[PDB]
Amino acid sequence: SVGTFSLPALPYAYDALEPSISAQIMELHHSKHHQTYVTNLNNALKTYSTALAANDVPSQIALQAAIKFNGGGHINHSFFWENLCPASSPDADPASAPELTAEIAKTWGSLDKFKEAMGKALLGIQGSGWGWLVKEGSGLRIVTTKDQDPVVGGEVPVFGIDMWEHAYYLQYLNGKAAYVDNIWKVINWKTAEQRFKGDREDAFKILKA
Amino acid sequence: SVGTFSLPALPYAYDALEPSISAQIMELHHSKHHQTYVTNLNNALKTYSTALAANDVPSQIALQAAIKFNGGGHINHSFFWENLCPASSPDADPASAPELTAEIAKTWGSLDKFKEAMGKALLGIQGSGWGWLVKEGSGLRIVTTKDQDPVVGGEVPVFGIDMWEHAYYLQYLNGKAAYVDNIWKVINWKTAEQRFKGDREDAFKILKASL
Amino acid sequence: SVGTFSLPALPYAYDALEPSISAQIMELHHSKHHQTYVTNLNNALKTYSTALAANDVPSQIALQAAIKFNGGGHINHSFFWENLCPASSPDADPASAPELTAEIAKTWGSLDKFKEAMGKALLGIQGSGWGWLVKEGSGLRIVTTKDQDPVVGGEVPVFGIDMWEHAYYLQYLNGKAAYVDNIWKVINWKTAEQRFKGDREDAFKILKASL
Amino acid sequence: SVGTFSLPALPYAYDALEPSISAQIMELHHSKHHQTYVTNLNNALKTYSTALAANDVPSQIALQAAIKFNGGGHINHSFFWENLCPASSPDADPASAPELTAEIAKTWGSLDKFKEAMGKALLGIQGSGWGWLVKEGSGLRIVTTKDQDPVVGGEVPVFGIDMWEHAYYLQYLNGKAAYVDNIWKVINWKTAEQRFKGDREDAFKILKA
Ligand SMILES: [Mn+2]
Ligand SMILES: [Mn+2]
Ligand SMILES: [Mn+2]
Ligand SMILES: [Mn+2]
Repeated sequence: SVGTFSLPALPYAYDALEPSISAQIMELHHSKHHQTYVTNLNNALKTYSTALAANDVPSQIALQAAIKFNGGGHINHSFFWENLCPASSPDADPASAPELTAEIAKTWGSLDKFKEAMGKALLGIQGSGWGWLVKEGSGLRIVTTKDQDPVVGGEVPVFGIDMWEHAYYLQYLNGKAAYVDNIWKVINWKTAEQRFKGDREDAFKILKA
Repeated sequence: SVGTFSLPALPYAYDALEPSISAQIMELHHSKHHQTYVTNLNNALKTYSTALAANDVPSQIALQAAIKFNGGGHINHSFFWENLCPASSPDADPASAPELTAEIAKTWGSLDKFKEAMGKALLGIQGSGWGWLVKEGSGLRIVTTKDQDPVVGGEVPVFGIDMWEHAYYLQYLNGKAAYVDNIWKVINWKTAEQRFKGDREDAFKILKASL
Repeated sequence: SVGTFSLPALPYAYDALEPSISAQIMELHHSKHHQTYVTNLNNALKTYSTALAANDVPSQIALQAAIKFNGGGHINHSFFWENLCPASSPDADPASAPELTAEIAKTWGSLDKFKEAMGKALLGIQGSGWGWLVKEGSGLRIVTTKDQDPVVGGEVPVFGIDMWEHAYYLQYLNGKAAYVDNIWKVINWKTAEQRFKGDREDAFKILKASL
Repeated sequence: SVGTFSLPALPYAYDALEPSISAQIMELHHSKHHQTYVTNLNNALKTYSTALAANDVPSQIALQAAIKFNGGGHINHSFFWENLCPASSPDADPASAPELTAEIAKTWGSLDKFKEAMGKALLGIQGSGWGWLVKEGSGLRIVTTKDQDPVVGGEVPVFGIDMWEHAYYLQYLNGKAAYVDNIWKVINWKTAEQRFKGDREDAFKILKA
């Protein structure tokens, strides 16, 4: 059936990411923002089914913005919750991703240099957007996307970090740098390791729900 | 069924727009460039029907560029043939559009002042694109689009001018100014007048000929 | 000398716009966000003076993003403080703009119909951006810009509304609709009336206070 | 002095690239299109000097489009002529670039696979633009730019291919695929080898003229 998406539950409690991410932000980010992206996606898919059947290409093009923005929001946030875990969990330990860290160290020199290069790209985003570590054929790359544009060009997304203001403003105010340093404590490196070992279809299996 | 578009024939012979536009360019623009947009549009639409049925959102988004580029190219060129006619034809006479030219004169002062602003936007396009005169809830307006992006935002397209290099290069070389000055001779004001009094759905009836 | 901008003070106290906009947001928006745009603008302008003197075209192009983002942020926010006033002030009364409201009513039918179209564009902005009412050679128009892109294309900006999340999130959370409905109470119609009768150079005199 | 650029002469004759590129196209591409980019660049730089002195930021932003478009056109075309040579020259032999081809073969598998991946990106450009082989920190990448956007983000440009319609239409008509296959005969691999061995400042030394 067309447009039958639903909001998946979190793999953890709303306060499980504290003190890195407050329980209020996790509640608003998931139950409000992410829910809205899922809802408007279903409506857009149902409206597109009408235009596609009638061969109304002007209406299909006019609907592309709503599908890209809302579909990407559901895609990016579905990835986001999976690659986040409480700091106490062993998944937050970079040692749980031995093959990923080896390629990371070969590319940027070390894990600390990659976190510096990753952090630099996140703080350099002008406006709303995301920062991603992706997998291209042979090596790795740091890429940024604006608003809710997803990584659907062929690359294998390893993990992403939301730099939208709704993700940190209630706790860090304008201090986005403090939000980046603290989010490294809640990065699920086990999820990042698995996605790095699978192909594109494997990473996009989180979309089942 | 989905993606069943075909190339519509021109309203005239390939040499009817000479000396403004050569017969070689008109044939290549129509039989080659426009045909490719029609063909690849059908392919993109058929692949999307699979993705929409399977609820494959990653595949649907990745196809948007192919649909917008090919669908817009088919739309813009389908408009293009309709709003062009030979200079000798009475449809190329601006007197065939009394309500449009009056509204133009109320907006820019006169038709020649409108031709000055329109030509400036066409020559100011950086790269591939189009120039259009549309009708909004405010009046008339000159808008430009990049590559093959169509005017599907709600405005009613009155007439457009293709500024792609494949539309003039074989005859005017890099002299796009000479291509703009001469294309004023073959502007179908009858089509522009008809579109100016109708709505979006009326103007977009030319797309049905492509089935 | 080049890059000598400073943050201009607000025309009121930080709590003068309550209850529409909280005092905490106004202080952060002004003393933190706007200050960063002013500071980083100066840095970008000083680096460009070196590149322009040395005729370093690669370095000049690479700096355009920093100049547009920081310069536009300083421009938009400088406009923002001027066209906002407390709801109790007589400047927030639409009767202080008889020529603007008459032109608005001729365009959208009434002021309330204009408020409906303006609010729709603000809530329809995907990501960070602004909404503006400008004055062209046609009349008035509602335009939106992304991130901190300013309205420097020729139009005369009448008034704008900041739709960045840092402008309302600490008080209205994700409820941007409530932020738009309440901001209508603090719109300085006196500033909008003054800008509506002047030209681009008159409206852009507020930037001189930043020296 | 501000805006004192001039059109550099070609390293070869107008018919030296035949039969790959006709003498008419080389004459129009260089003496007309490229000359226009240089001329409008100088004017834009002189107008910007006025705005920069008066601290007219709105005028500086409004001039960014003319500087990016015209400055990039002079930059891209200055690179283009240098990495082009007659087919008979030994510089058109890929064996004149042993270190570049070794990295090419390590990335895409072989030279023929890179030419296929490069050719695919060139024909996939929607509208006017360029295709480039660039050098990023450790490895190589195929990137495309629209219109006259230059590669000024930090990467080291190795060589580029113009996919603008003014570069091939007078000879290959709409057959851009035939234009891509034939341009491989006139690729100056010696120029590509040197740029790959130097840094960013070395590649942008061609701008001296
Ligand atoms: Mn988010
Ligand atoms: Mn065309
Ligand atoms: Mn703001
Ligand atoms: Mn070129």
